[PDB]
Amino acid sequence: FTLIELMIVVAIIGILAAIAIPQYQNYVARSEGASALASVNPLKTTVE
Amino acid sequence: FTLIELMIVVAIIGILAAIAIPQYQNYVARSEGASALASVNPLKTTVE
Repeated sequence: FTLIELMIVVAIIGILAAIAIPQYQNYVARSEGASALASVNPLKTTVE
Repeated sequence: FTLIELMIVVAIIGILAAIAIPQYQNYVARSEGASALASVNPLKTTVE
C-alpha cells in the first residue's frame, strides 16, 4: 500500500525543472563587469 | 562632473591681476595738482 505514497515521491523527485541556471553566473558576470565599471567611473572623473 | 566646470570658475576668480591700482589716484593727484595750476594760470596774467 505504501507503493503509491512512493509514486508521488518518485514524481516529487522528478518535477524540479529549473535547477541548473549556470548563466545565471553569466548575468552575474555582466553585473560583475558593468558593476566593475561602476568602481572606476568617478576615477575617470578624478584623473581628469 | 560639475567639479571641472568649477575648476575653470575657481581659476576665473583667480586670474584677475591688475585690480588695485591705487596710485592711479596719485596720477589723478598729479592731474589734480597740475590741472589745479591750470585753474589759476591766466590769473597770474590777470593780476599782472
